[PDB]
Amino acid sequence: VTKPAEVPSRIWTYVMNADNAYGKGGDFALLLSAVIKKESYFGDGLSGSPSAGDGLMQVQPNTRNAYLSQFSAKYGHAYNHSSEQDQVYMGSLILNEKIVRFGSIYSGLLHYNGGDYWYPGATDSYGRPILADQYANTVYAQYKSYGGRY
Ligand SMILES: CC(=O)N[C@@H]1[C@@H](O)[C@H](O[C@@H]2O[C@H](CO)[C@@H](O)[C@H](O)[C@H]2NC(C)=O)[C@@H](CO)O[C@H]1O
Ligand SMILES: CC(=O)N[C@@H]1[C@@H](O)[C@H](O[C@@H]2O[C@H](CO)[C@@H](O)[C@H](O)[C@H]2NC(C)=O)[C@@H](CO)O[C@H]1O
Repeated sequence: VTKPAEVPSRIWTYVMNADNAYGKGGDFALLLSAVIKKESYFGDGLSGSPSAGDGLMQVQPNTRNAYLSQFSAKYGHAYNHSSEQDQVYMGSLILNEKIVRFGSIYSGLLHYNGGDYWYPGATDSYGRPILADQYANTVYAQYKSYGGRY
């Protein structure tokens, strides 16, 4: 498992630390890279969007709020939204939780993006349509393009 050429150095460190926290041997870091690419384009695709303030993994305010105590338990410090490493840790925690609970990567991605109760036509906290199925397909492909085994 090596860094994909297109993934910026700073991002790779973030996702690799997150991977170490879950004991995933570099593979989760590949999945998180794909997630971050889609969500924020490594931080270059944030401006212009109403969800810009939501950071690298685009975790929505009410979702961040829901997982605050769990984040602190997992990582030993309070979630700091100004920290990019924390943004990645928070996104990783939520994504891991969906994958473990729903039983697969594809489904974890789908429900990461749409919530547990996503249906076609459902909108986000900004009123934008959530295309959770398409999100999952393209992010799963990218994870595989990066060399993801599972
Ligand atoms: C066609 C395509 O891949 N377009 C990308 C946009 O989807 C993308 O926006 C992000 O999309 C996610 C759903 O796929 C949203 O959860 C997320 O909020 C949204 N990010 C922002 C900042 O609005 C943009 C930005 O990364 O990149 C396009 O390539
Ligand atoms: C990564 C991210 O932030 N995804 C968002 C989903 O969490 C989110 O779903 C809603 O999350 C709330 C807090 O966890 C829940 O109270 C609520 O049940 C849940 N809604 C559904 C339909 O599952 C969605 C929609 O708000 O936005 C995503 O971007």
